[PDB]
Amino acid sequence: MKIGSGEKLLFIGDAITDCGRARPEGEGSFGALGTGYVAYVVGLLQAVYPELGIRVVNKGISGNTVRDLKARWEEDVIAQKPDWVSIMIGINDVWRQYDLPFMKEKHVYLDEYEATLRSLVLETKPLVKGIILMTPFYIEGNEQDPMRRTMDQYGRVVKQIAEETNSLFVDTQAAFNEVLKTLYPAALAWDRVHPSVAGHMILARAFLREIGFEWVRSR
Amino acid sequence: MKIGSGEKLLFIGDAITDCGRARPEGEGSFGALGTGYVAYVVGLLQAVYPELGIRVVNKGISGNTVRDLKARWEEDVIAQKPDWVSIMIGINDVWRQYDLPFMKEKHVYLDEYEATLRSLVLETKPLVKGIILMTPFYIEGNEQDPMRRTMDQYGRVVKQIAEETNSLFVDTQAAFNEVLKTLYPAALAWDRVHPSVAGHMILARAFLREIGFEWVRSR
Amino acid sequence: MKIGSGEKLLFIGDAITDCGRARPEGEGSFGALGTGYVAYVVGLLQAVYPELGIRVVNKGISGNTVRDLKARWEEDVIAQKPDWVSIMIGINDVWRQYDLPFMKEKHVYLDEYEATLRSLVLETKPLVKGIILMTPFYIEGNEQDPMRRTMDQYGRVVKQIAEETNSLFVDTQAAFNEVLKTLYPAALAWDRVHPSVAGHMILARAFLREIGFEWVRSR
Amino acid sequence: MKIGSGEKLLFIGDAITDCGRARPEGEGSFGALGTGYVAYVVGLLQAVYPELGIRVVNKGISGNTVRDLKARWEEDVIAQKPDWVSIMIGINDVWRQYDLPFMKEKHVYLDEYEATLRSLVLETKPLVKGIILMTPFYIEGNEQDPMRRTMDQYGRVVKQIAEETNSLFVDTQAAFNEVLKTLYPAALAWDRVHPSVAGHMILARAFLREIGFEWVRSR
Amino acid sequence: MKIGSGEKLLFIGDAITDCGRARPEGEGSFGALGTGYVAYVVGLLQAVYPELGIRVVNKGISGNTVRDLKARWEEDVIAQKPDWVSIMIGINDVWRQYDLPFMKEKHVYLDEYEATLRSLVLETKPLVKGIILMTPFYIEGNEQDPMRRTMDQYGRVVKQIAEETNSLFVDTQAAFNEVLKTLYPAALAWDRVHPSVAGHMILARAFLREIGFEWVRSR
Amino acid sequence: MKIGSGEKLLFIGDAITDCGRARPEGEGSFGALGTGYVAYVVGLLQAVYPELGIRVVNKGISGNTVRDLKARWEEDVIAQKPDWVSIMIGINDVWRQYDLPFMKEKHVYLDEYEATLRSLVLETKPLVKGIILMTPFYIEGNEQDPMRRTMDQYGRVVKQIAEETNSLFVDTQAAFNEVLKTLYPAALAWDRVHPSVAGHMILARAFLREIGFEWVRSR
Amino acid sequence: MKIGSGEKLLFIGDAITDCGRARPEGEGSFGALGTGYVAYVVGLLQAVYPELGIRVVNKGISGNTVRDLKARWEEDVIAQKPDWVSIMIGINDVWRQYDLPFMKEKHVYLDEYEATLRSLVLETKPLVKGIILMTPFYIEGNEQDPMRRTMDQYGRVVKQIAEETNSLFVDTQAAFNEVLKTLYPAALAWDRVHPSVAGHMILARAFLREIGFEWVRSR
Amino acid sequence: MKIGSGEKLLFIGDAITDCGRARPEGEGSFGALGTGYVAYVVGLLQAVYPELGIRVVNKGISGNTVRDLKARWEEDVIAQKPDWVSIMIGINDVWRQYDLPFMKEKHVYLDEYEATLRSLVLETKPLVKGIILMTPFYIEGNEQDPMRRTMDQYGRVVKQIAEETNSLFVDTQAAFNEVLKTLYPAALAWDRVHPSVAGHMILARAFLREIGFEWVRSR
Repeated sequence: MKIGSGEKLLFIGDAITDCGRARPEGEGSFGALGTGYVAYVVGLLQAVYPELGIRVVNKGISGNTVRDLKARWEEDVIAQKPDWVSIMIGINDVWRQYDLPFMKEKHVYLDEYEATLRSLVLETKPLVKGIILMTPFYIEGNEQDPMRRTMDQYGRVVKQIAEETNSLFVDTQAAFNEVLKTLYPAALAWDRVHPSVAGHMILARAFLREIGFEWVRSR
Repeated sequence: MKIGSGEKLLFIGDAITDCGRARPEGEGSFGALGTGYVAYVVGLLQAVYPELGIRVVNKGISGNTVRDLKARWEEDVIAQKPDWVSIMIGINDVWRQYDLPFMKEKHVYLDEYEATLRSLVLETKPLVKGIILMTPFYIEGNEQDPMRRTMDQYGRVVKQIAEETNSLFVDTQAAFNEVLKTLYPAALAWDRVHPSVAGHMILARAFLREIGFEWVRSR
Repeated sequence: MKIGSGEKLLFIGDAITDCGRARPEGEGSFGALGTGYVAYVVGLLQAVYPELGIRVVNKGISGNTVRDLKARWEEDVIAQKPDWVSIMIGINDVWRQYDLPFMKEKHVYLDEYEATLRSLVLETKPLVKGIILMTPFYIEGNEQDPMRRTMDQYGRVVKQIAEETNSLFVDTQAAFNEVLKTLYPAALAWDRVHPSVAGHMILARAFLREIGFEWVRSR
Repeated sequence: MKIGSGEKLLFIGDAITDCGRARPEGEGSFGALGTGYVAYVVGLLQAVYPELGIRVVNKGISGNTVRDLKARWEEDVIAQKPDWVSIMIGINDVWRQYDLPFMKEKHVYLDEYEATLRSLVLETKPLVKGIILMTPFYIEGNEQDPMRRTMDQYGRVVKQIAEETNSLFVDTQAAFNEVLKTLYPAALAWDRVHPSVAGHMILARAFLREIGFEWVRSR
Repeated sequence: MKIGSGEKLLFIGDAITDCGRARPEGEGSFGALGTGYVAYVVGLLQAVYPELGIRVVNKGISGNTVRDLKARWEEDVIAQKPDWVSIMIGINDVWRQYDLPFMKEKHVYLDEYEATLRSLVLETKPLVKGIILMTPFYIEGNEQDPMRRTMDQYGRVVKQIAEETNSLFVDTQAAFNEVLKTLYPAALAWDRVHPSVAGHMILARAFLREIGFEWVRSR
Repeated sequence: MKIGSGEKLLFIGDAITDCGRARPEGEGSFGALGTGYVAYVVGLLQAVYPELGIRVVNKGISGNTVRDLKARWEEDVIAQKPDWVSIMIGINDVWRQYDLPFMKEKHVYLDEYEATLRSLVLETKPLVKGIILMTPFYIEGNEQDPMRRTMDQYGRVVKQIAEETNSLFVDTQAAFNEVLKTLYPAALAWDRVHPSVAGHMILARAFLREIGFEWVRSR
Repeated sequence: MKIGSGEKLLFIGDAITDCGRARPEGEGSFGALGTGYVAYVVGLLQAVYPELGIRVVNKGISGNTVRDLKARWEEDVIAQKPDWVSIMIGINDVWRQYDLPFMKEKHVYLDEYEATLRSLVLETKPLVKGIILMTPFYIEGNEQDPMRRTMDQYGRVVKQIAEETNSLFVDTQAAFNEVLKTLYPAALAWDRVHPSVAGHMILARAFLREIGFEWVRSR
Repeated sequence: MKIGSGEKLLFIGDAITDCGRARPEGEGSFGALGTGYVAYVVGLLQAVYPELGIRVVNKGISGNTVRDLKARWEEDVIAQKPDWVSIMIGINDVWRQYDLPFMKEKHVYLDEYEATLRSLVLETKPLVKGIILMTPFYIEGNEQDPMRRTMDQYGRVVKQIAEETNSLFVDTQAAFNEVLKTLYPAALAWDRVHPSVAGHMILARAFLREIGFEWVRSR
């Protein structure tokens, strides 16, 4: 398991990460982590590795783009002195291009996205033990749907940043795509973004698998 | 203007027609019509044809399939003694097939849909001046998206029923398709079903055009 | 159509413009525009000219007079860098004279009204592409009702300001007067000011007509 | 003071009488009388005639026409065994004709109104010490405003019924008319019906004057 | 009538004056005056002297003693530039001595009361047209009840201040005492302080009588 | 300790006994007993006699007179099969006479009170181990205050009934009288009826003393 | 995977199973399953076996003992025609004995518990494909804590019933015991019963393991 | 009785002391003291020693540790100029070690606890008349439960501080332990910390006994 005892794991992102977490602190065992994948990861780690003694902080904020992450990075990431930082950002960067196509200042285009995410990862890498970069996703099985096509591009940028910088990488899109071989998007998320428990389990499992979680530990 | 002075026009359907209308009666100038296309239709008819004294009733109920309309048809339609009945149904009949693909009792397949809608029209036709059949719609430009493809099947049946019964006919899908040459669905409805004011306006306008509304009357 | 692609159209006024819009921003497609004529205009433009790509901002504030407009003009109009500004102000300027006749400091009399509205239009004209001046209105068909008589005077001032300055002009009063040939005021607005959907449609149509909107575009 | 010691005085009418009174019973010192003219009458009678021990019941119900009063008359009036009954009805009977001019089943025209009110008086007269008939009113100074003109028609019938049946009589319209020589209606009621404290005071005072209240007793 | 046209009458006091008035402004015809004697006075003046054109402001604050009045006097009285100031203070000054007998810093004893009320009246007298001093009261008919005995003492101080300074004077206690010849306190106020509508009418009438109000104006 | 192990002790009365208890059942450790003297009694019995396993039920209902207790006696008392019944009633029977002196149907005069309370005791006596009769009370030190004077009349009857029936007896008025040598009523209850925690403690203690509670047991 | 395609899996129990599920039906993807282990099970089954089309129903009801399950068994279980039934009951049967040790009618002792649970299994066995019996649990590591000791007694009976009836079997207490080697109970449940997300995950995982879930399928 | 007339007694602590007290002041007879042991102490003192005239202030704050006490000590204790200070702190200092074992900065370990509590007592002792030190507690009868074992250690430190400094001392733990010979913890507190009325009575009695309260004063 990549995460070790006594370490502090900090998740950051948009609504998908927030899921109603306690503001500002985002920390503790009885609801402060919100009700989605971040809480499920913490739950599963505690259920299967109770002894690892990890602290987990949820700094997700509904509505955020990577520009919003940059503006709060000092106080919400650096100042928390985490050991591990998990980032999942891009959904809003992209979605605003499609749901508010004429409010361009709300858009974070690929240049701004790459440059900003790159800069946050580079600044954070030497200060922590590790970084996990999760791709954004869109719950949509047609690669040529325009927003899915853009989201896949943004995930390609996350993947190069995680390779230019050496971070762990979780392709959340590939995790949905597998389920989408069976289910129409609406079965998981009417709006193709905010999913049911099942979607948050897909995310939580995609994360855990990347960090070497075992469902039943061997022995 | 197909609708004559003093006549009663009754809308029925699902949430798109409902839009928070007052239950049970669904009738009045100050909010009982709900906040969507029905209200818009009435508003425009009053703004442009105030002298017509048209009474409008909204019997939409969110969640309904055509099976649900049949169950309340005597009480909600027949007993109201309308002069004109406008039906818009099918969205849920189809949506359940894709969001709850394993709760089949929620689904109304196209055979049942068609016979049931025909039964509503055939019962009602001799009691009214006219019937307006509005197709269901899905705000999705790709004809091959599985739910759009199914929706079009149901809209084709509506069109056939209208032709066969000599009802008026509004192709709501065609109205959306035009706008979807420019806008990505999310700019109109995150969930591809429940739309912005703009979407309700697309509907209202499509209805008004079919009943011979003039934006600036020659009369 | 007077408004062109990529332009930003900013509406300002009192409750009739506000209609519950989102504060402070007043901008976006899913409710931030409020529930009255401003949202209806945006809806109709999107339904019939989806490609025009216009941004619309609602800066209406319930209770305002033109004195209140002046106090927030810098931040709420100039600083938004709009291309088009639509103003509809005067109802409260006048109504306070009649509903609180002894609280004179609440009144904005014709001198203050002309001088202030004039100054806002003159300052704004060189900074934008265009200005739309809408008259205030009172839903009352008797010209000699004292408040209607005063409101018509205030509309005459708006009309000269729009001619001294060259702005588009919408006579909202004349739009109501036509409907009031049929309907008693209470059918549209118990209080002769805050109307039903139908009244907001009268306003929205009066606006659209002035800016050259076509219900069905020719071709 | 027409009302004698130990007697029960029952008010009935629409919202003007109701004013949020406690349902069903409408009786008590600490709020059950509602917050308008009925409460004011009781307050003044207690402040100036505390020894009279007058019991007061408020059976107003907002929305009612005289057709609605007849429907509840046995239960709300007759069964209460009052000594004095005060009726104020007609505002809605008339208002619906102007705000919902095409929902005719809401309207009570003057013929029906008159016979129905006569029926209430004639049934009740032999069971009580007295009846007070208060005219309806419309807070509007122009006699030729269509709704004021209709209202006056109904008030004239009330006055005739009072004369014919030997009931006491309060002309509420005449009380407002006096004040309307100074105030524009809006200063008393935006909607010309539901008034400020001042309007409720105009009513209370008009009632009290008719039952022989003295502001400073010679007794 | 002591109050004249165009004058501004400002009431100040504790809960008995506040009665839920709008904060901070305390001014206007549709609820800002609260629901007790101050609103009733304004209502009766408007009903019987609509032409006097008086402005009325309610600056009452629940919980206040005269020490609290002094701390806000500049902003809430002087800065409002009233023509007439009505003060009714003392209830809490006294009640705290009895309901929280051991929290002495909450008490305003007779020395502090006389000195402070005196100083406010002396400072205000040359800046306004007139001052009305209303005694505090306790709804309790036994002169030897300790709190009633203290309250009567505090009223004696108000009466000398109104004579040392020449102000109008309203003995609210004597107005209650008359009613208390018939009614037990609980019929007017369970807690002997916060009364029913009837109590607020006793107060409103005691005020009006002092300022020369006529119920029916002669002529 | 008169109450034995495993026994059921049932309290009945008005609001003083009720204090927000859970309806209908009024039984449990975590809030169903309400927040006054009953809860305090149970708390102390558990703190000092935990081994007794006493079940306590609270059947107080705010507003009740002894006429109301008789109406629910079979269901609320007899059917519960208690071992001990504690009654406290009379406050309202008397209070209505003074706060609603002209709604006589709310009043229970002393003759009716006495016979009705005797009937409750006489029916219940053979079914239980014991009965505790608590006097009503009025927090008012002057014996000649009309309501205190009446209350004492009713308490004297309670005491006589207890003597005659061999019931236990708690003089709540005597307990208050002692405290009222120091405190003015308002320091315990603004309304002279519903008291602070201290007043509920005065009651609880008076009850406990009568059933032989020891604050520090010799056992 | 013991559960087959198209099958219906029904959970029953107390609050641990309930977790705010939708009443009465307890069925759907978007919240009706509640927010605990049942929801987690469904989420994981959908994330990993989306093609199975398993229908899940949640019939938990907070507060229930096995006596309560028997009372609703025909309606909540039998009439639902499930393929698999999972039962988790006993926590309350035991807890009442310790939190309300003197309200015995709340307690279900082990003899009654065992026969009643056997009756549920024996009735249901011939109607379903399978039964899963989950033990009750108490989050408390000391086997000699009186409530843990009782709980283990009931879990031993569950295990015996499962053996005897050939049901599947989940020892929830053993799953907690493992985690309790590291965590003090409070880190999972202040009250030792209702757990954090982590505790619900411990349960979900224990259930999934017993039905042959694979975290990463070889299929 | 150790507390004397006219003295101010200030209680400080965590939720057990707070119990919903009014913030910031925490002072007065009608609810500001919260609903637990502090209010019960004040009630019993008033019931049995009404003449002592003591003022009581509740400065408890839910969640506090002794580190939190130190941070607010100046404003909430010293600045209130109390005569007597009662402290009960330690529950959270300890509980966080067990319920959030990995959030170490939330823990107040024995060194910090002793040093801080010591310093607050030493600084406060010369400024007041007396100090009461109450041990923290855990409602758990097994001395070897790890949290109970730690809590007893923290109580030993309180006891030495009260002996190093000469303060009164209340062993709240010993008071619970006596009841816990009969009752399982859950009968008093599901979570072993926040108890029922009975638990607050155990605390209130343990306090009162230490300050020499007599249930029935001799004489």
